[PDB]
Amino acid sequence: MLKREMNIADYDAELWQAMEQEKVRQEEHIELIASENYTSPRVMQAQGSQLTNKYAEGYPGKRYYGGCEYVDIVEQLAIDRAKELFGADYANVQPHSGSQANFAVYTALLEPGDTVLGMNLAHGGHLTHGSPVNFSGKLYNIVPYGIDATGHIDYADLEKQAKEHKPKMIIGGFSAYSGVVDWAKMREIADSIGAYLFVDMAHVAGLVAAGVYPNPVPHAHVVTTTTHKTLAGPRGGLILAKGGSEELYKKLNSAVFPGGQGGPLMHVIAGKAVALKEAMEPEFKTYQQQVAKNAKAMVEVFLERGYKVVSGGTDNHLFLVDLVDKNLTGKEADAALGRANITVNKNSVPNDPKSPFVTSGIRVGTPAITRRGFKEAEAKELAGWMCDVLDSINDEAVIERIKGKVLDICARYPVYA
Amino acid sequence: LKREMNIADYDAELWQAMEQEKVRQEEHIELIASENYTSPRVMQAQGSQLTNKYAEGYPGKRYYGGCEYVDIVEQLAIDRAKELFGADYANVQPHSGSQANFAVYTALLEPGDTVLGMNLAHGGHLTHGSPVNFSGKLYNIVPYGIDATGHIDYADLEKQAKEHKPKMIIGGFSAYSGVVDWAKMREIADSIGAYLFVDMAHVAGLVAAGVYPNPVPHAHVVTTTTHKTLAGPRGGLILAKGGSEELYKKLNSAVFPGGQGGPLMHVIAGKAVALKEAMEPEFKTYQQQVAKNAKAMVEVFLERGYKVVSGGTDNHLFLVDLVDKNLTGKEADAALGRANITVNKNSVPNDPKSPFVTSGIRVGTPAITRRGFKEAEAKELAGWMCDVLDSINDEAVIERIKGKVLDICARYPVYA
Ligand SMILES: Nc1nc2c(c(=O)[nH]1)N(C=O)[C@@H](CNc1ccc(C(=O)N[C@@H](CCC(=O)O)C(=O)O)cc1)CN2
Ligand SMILES: Nc1nc2c(c(=O)[nH]1)N(C=O)[C@@H](CNc1ccc(C(=O)N[C@@H](CCC(=O)O)C(=O)O)cc1)CN2
Ligand SMILES: Cc1ncc(COP(=O)(O)O)c(CNCC(=O)O)c1O
Ligand SMILES: Cc1ncc(COP(=O)(O)O)c(CNCC(=O)O)c1O
Repeated sequence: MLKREMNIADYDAELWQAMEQEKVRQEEHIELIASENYTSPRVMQAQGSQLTNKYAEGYPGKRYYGGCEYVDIVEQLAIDRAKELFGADYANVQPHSGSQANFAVYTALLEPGDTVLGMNLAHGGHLTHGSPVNFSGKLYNIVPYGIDATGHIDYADLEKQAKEHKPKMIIGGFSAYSGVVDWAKMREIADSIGAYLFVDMAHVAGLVAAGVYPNPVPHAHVVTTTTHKTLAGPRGGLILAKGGSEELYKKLNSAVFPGGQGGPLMHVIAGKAVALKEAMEPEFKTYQQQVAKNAKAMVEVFLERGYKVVSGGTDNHLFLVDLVDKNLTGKEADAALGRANITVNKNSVPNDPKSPFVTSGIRVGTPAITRRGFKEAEAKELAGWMCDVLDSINDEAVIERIKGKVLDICARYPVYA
Repeated sequence: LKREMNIADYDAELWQAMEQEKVRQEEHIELIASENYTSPRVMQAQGSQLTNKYAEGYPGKRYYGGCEYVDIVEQLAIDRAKELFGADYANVQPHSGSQANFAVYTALLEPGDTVLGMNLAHGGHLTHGSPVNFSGKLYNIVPYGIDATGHIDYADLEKQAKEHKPKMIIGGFSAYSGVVDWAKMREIADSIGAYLFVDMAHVAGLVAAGVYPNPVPHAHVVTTTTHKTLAGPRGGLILAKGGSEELYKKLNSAVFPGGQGGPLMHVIAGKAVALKEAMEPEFKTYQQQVAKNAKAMVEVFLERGYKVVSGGTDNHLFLVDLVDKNLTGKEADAALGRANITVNKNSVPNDPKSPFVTSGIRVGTPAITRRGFKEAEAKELAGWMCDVLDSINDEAVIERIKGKVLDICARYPVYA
C-alpha cells in the first residue's frame, strides 16, 4: 500500500525547492518564447494521474496487454476530439512529441535516402525539416528552400526546385516564420511531380483551431503538430490526415508503433483529450485572436524603435528580430533581457553569420503573455521595455529599472490564480 | 487560468474513464511483467508546472532562457542515476526505452551496419532487431536465441560474432527469465572489436538492489526504462562507465538534437524522485520479495503441469508455453482477464502463432509484490491461474476465482 499522502516536500527537499522556484519563476517572468504557453490545471491533473501505470501498446480495441478497457476510452476521446477540432478523418494521439510524430511520417512514407524538400533552419524551418544534425538530415537527401529578400516564401522558386530535384516529399511548416503559408499552392506543386505534401503545423495549431490561420489539413496528405505550443496542451505529438486511403493510415499507425515507439504515455494522452476539448471553447477562439493582435502590436513598436523584424511583420503569434546591424548576438540579447525578467530565446535568422548556439537574433511569441491576460496596451508597453534594454544593453541601471516594471506588471497578471 | 479548474466538472466523460481505471488498478491482480505502481511522489512531479518549460540542450548549455531551475532538476536526476548504478555518465532525457535505444543505435552505428541481437520470440525486445521496428529496418540484424534448455548459448553466440563480425552486440531482453553473463558478452565483443550494448530495462530495479548482475561495468553503453522494476515514471535513461568524452558527446548529441526535441521536465523531475526512492533500504527488500515471489509462482505452475520456458526464473518474470495445452496466449489472456487476473499474451521460443495471437503468456511479480503479496499469496494466486487455465471454458470456475481475487485485492490496496 502506497499512502496517497506521500509527497515530494517532506521526502526530497532538494527537488522540491527547485520545483517551487520554477513555480515562482513562471509568475515573475514575462515568457516570450514562441513555443511555450501555460497549460491548464486540468491538463496537469491528467498528467499526474494513475494512467501512468498502464502499458497499452497497440490501438484501442487491438492492444498487446490485458486490462486496457478504460485507457481505450481515454485514447478514443483524444482521437475523436482531434478529428473534430481540425476536420480530419484520421488522427494518431500516441506520438511522444513533435519530433517523434515527424519521425513516424518520414518512416511511413519514405525510404532511407529519398529526396525531401524542406525549409532550411536559419530561414525558419525546424530541426526535423532537414537539419544535418537531426535524424531527418542524416537519413534522407535534403534539398532546402528558404525565403525572399522580402522575407517570404517564393513559391515560384519552390516550384523550380521541386521540378528539378523531383523530391518524394515536400515539407511545409516552420519554427520561426511569421507569414501565412499557402498550403493549397504547395499541394499543387507537390501534385505536379507526384510528391507527398507533409505539413508540420506545430506552431500554428492553436491559431488554426480558432480559424485565425489557414488549416492545412484539407491540402496536405499528412499533418503533424505538437499539443503544447499555441494549442496550449500537454507536451506531445499528434498526427492528422484527411482523405487518405486505409493503407496510408495503416502505415502511419505502424510507423508510430511498433515502428518508432513502444508504450504510449496514457496519462499524457488523457491530457491531450481534455486540452482538445478546451480548444473547442468560444473563449479559446477570442484568445487566439488576441494572440495574433498582440504580436502585431509588438512588431509596430520594434519597427518604430528602429529594429529589423524579419519579413517586416507578422501574421501569426511570432516574429524574429534581426540584430546583425546592431552588432549584437542573440545570445547577448537573450541574457540581457533575462536579467530584466524578460525571457525569450536566441534564434538564428536568415543568412545568420553566427552558429545556432550564438545566433544574431531573438524570436518573440505572444501566446504566453496573452494567455496571461495581456492585451495590445500591455504588449506595446512590453515591447518598449525590451527595446530600452536592447538600446542600453550594458547599462545595469536600465536593466534594473525594467526588471522592477516587469515584476510589477507580473504581479497584476498572475499566471495561475 | 484559476487553480480550481479540474476535470471532474468540466469533462465528465474523461473523468469517468479515469476513475474506472483507478478502480480497475485496485480490483485487478496485475501480472504484466513490465508494469508496476509508481509512488504518489512520482505522480506529483508529473502533474507539476515543469510541463510548461522548453529546455532543449543540457544543464548550463540550453537553447532557451529561464532554465536555471529545471537545470537543477535535471542535474539531480543525472547525479542520482550515476550513483545508483555506478556510472560516470547518464542521460535522463530519453522519452522512453525505445527512444533511449534509438539514440544508442544512431550514436554508434551507420545505417546498414551489422548488429547481433536477441530474437523477439526467444525473449528479445522489438528494438533489438524486429523487422517491423526501426532497428530491423535500418540495420542488418543477425539474431540469436536460446537453447533447448531455454538459456543463452554463449558458445553459439561467439561463433555468430566471429562469423558475422557485427559492429554491435545487444544484450538484454523483454521475456527471458535467466541471468545474462554480461562479462562473458563483453569478452565476445572485445574479441571482434564490437560494442556491447546492454538494454536492462526489465531488470533495472533488481540491479539497483543488487539482486541481479549489474551490466554497467561490462557494457560500453547501457539503457533502461524507469517504469518497470525501477518503479518510476514512464521514460528512458542512458548510462555508461569508463567511456571517452567523445563517446559521451555522441550519446548526448544522438538524444538531442539527433532524435528528440524538447525534454519532458515534469517527467524528469519524476525520474529524480524515483531514483532517490530506489536508494531506500526498503527498496532492496522489495526487489528480493519480487524475485522470491516469482520463484514461488513457478513451482506451482510446474506442479500443475505447465511448461515454464527455461524451467524456472532468476528474475521477476517467466513465460508459460501453452502449445501442448492447445491454447493461444490470446485465449488464456482473455480468460484470466475475466477473473480479474491481468497478464499479457506473449510469444514463446518457436511459437507457431503470430505476435498478436501467440502460444504463451508472460507473468511478472513486480506489481503484486509492490502491493504487499508474499510467497504465500503468490503461490495461492498461481493456483487460481492454473484453475482457470484448466477449465478455460467453465464460466463457473472463472466466476469463483474472480470472487477470490476481488477478495484478496481488497486486503492489499494499491493506493490509500
Ligand atoms: N528556425 C528555428 N528556430 C528554432 C528551432 C528550430 O528547429 N528552428 N528550435 C526548435 O526546437 C530551437 C533551436 N534549436 C536548435 C538546436 C540545435 C541546433 C543546432 O544546429 N546545433 C548544432 C550546432 C550548435 C552550435 O552552434 O555550436 C549541433 O548541436 O551540433 C539548432 C537549433 C528554437 N529555435
Ligand atoms: N519477447 C517479447 N515480448 C514482448 C515484447 C517484446 O518486444 N518482446 N513487447 C514489448 O513491448 C510486448 C509485445 N509487443 C509486440 C508488438 C508488436 C509485435 C509485432 O511483431 N507485430 C507485427 C505483427 C503482428 C500480428 O501478429 O498480426 C506487426 O505489427 O506488424 C510483436 C510484439 C510484450 N511482450
Ligand atoms: C515545427 C516544429 N515541429 C516539431 C517540433 C518538435 O517538437 P518537440 O520539441 O516536442 O519534439 C517543433 C518544436 N519547436 C520548438 C521551438 O520552436 O522552440 C517545431 O517547432
Ligand atoms: C528490453 C526493453 N527495452 C525497451 C523497451 C521500450 O520501452 P518503452 O515502452 O517505454 O519504449 C522495453 C519495453 N517492453 C515492454 C514489455 O516488455 O512489455 C523493453 O522490454
